[PDB]
Amino acid sequence: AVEKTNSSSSLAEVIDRILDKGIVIDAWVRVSLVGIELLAIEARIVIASVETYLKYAEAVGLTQS
Amino acid sequence: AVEKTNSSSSLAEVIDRILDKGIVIDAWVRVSLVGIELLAIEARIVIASVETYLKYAEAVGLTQS
Amino acid sequence: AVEKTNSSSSLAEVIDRILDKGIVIDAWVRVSLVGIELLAIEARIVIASVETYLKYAEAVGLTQS
Amino acid sequence: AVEKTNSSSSLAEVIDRILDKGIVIDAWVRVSLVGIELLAIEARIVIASVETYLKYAEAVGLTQS
Repeated sequence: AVEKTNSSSSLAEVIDRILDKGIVIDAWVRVSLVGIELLAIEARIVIASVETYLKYAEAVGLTQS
Repeated sequence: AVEKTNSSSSLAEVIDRILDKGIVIDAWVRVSLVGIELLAIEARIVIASVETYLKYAEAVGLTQS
Repeated sequence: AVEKTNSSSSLAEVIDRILDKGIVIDAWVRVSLVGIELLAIEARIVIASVETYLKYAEAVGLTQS
Repeated sequence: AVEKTNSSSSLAEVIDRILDKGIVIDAWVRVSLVGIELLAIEARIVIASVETYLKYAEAVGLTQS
């Protein structure tokens, strides 16, 4: 272990710091007419650590609770 | 760890400071006639930390509460 | 950390100071005839911190209250 | 922090001093005939700090009061 004057390193630390903080993007569009809706699209993309997905699933009920 | 005269660094800190404070943009348009509406569009885009999305979902009821 | 004679910095601080104070623009037009209206358009665009959107939603009733 | 002989600075302070004092422009036209009106247009544009919009909304009743 030798200290470095620069914070540059390999991609392993970049991947770790990307995964630990978690990434999720939600996109949805709703179209309605005269009060009623005729279509509704909704989706999301998730890339995060495995620990938070258990918590997501138990929030939505997949995990035992 | 060596102190630097300039605050410039890699993109990891930029990504972290972007994600922690949270980003959300809401766009919607409503058109009405003689009192009644014939169409209404509404949507939003969210890019933030995973911690605040649990709070959003429990505010809207997805998370267990 | 080295003091600078000029306040110029990167775009991160500009983005932070833009987002913290909040931005919202409201545009609406109403057309009426002989007392009654035949059309009414209203919309707004919001770009602000995530903290104030919970307060907006609870003011309009989306957040639990 | 170094004192300057001139008050010139970046655009951040200009934006802050523009937003804090608040901007609102109201435009409306009313046309009437033999006592009764046949049309009336009214609109306004607002660009100000988020704090005063809560006060506007509670004045018009949107905010809880």
